[PDB]
Amino acid sequence: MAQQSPYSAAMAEQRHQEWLRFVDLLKNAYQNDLHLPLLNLMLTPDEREALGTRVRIIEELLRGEMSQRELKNELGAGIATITRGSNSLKAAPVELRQWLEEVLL
Amino acid sequence: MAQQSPYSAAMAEQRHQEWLRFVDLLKNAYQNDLHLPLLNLMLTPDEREALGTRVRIIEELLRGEMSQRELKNELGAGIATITRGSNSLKAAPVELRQWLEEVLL
Ligand SMILES: N[C@@H](Cc1c[nH]c2ccccc12)C(=O)O
Ligand SMILES: N[C@@H](Cc1c[nH]c2ccccc12)C(=O)O
Repeated sequence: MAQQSPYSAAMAEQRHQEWLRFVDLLKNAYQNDLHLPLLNLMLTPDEREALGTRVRIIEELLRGEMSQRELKNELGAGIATITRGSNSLKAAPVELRQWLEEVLL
Repeated sequence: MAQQSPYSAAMAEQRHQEWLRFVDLLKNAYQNDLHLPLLNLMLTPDEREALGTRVRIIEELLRGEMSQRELKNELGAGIATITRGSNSLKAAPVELRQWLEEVLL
């Protein structure tokens, strides 16, 4: 039920091997301190700049998404911590509660 | 005499640091076996295929340029080796040369 032509299946295998040979070539380049000249040969100046900005875009997305979780958690905890104090205050004995009211001036 | 605006000089430094941060990020990704997913995040499918084909293009250029040097060298050596044999044959003594002609039947 695969339903794929031998031509398309051979091209997909070709692109897969060509991609795997590049990442392996780049890996050995880092191990030989040749990554910088290889990237200058493999990439255009506009593609190198695009990659540099995309890292910053990922950084701003992660920082933006994490900062929205922190305000979501701090606002929720600020409400959850009030309810914990309310329940604990209801459970306190009268001798403590009435003494707190006398220090409630 | 540099004659460059502070705006352009700051942007060139920004692109340089962004590019250096990417290659450093990719280096640590190879050391952490995270290169394959990082490249899938940083590159589009069309850009990954372009890089895979460019490696093959470099391979065919190097193989093509080297094969042209080998035929250039083999044709030149084939001429240089005939002249060496001609000179060495002129320098040979008569007793050898005349004996070679008697085995020249
Ligand atoms: N004894 C309280 C302590 C506490 C938690 N959150 C609070 C907020 C206000 C006052 C007290 C608390 C408790 O177990 O939950
Ligand atoms: N004695 C010859 C050997 C040699 C080199 N090339 C040759 C070609 C043909 C015959 C002999 C040779 C030399 O020193 O050069």
